[PDB]
Amino acid sequence: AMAPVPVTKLVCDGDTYKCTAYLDFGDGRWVAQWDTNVFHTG
Amino acid sequence: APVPVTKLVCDGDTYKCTAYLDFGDGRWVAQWDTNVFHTG
Amino acid sequence: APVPVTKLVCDGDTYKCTAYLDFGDGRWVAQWDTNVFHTG
Ligand SMILES: CC(=O)N[C@@H]1[C@@H](O)[C@H](O[C@@H]2O[C@H](CO)[C@@H](O[C@@H]3O[C@H](CO[C@H]4O[C@H](CO)[C@@H](O)[C@H](O)[C@@H]4O[C@@H]4O[C@H](CO)[C@@H](O)[C@H](O)[C@H]4NC(C)=O)[C@@H](O)[C@H](O)[C@@H]3O)[C@H](O)[C@H]2NC(C)=O)[C@@H](CO[C@@H]2O[C@@H](C)[C@@H](O)[C@@H](O)[C@@H]2O)O[C@H]1N=[N+]=[N-]
Ligand SMILES: CCCCCC(=O)CC(=O)O
Repeated sequence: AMAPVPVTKLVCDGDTYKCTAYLDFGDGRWVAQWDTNVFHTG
Repeated sequence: APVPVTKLVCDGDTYKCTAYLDFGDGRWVAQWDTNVFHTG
Repeated sequence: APVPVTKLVCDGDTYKCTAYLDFGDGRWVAQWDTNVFHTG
């Protein structure tokens, strides 16, 4: 299965509550993006 | 309980990300639904 | 606003992944629900 492609770089955003995974595919501008919780620990 | 992710992949046909875990035989994964799209 | 990840872990007891973020005092995380399982 060649469909799953590596993630080049993972970032997350506490304003939008999303993480964005840049993908090793095509022109470089495809991303995976999902909803996340974000909070300060301790 | 939390274990390191050794590798992360995402799939634009199934719309999932799969994280390979550093645990046991090396064949455990975490997997979640994701959006996938082209930016710009 | 998107910041880098310094460590990525997942947990098969709590069914979450956690990404420690490079921001502020260093204690901020992103955390989301995931499936976890052994393949094979
Ligand atoms: C002999 C031995 O030590 N064996 C080890 C195993 O015990 C261990 O497996 C984990 O074991 C614990 C019990 O000790 C399990 O915890 C229980 O889980 C049940 C079921 O949980 C599901 O359903 C409940 C209620 O409906 C939900 O709240 C849960 O989230 C979960 O449901 C899942 O939720 C996700 C996220 O939303 C969904 O994607 C998913 O589809 C959904 N699944 C289903 C079927 O609905 C719960 O009722 C009990 O109260 C209790 O919490 C735990 O489930 C089980 N984990 C797994 C992944 O099977 C394994 C794995 O070890 C763990 O994961 C590793 C990656 C690592 O992080 C390790 O540190 C963790 O402890 O290891 C065995 N030994 N080995 N190898
Ligand atoms: C922690 C590794 C367990 C590996 C699972 C096996 O199938 C046994 C081996 O070949 O060693």
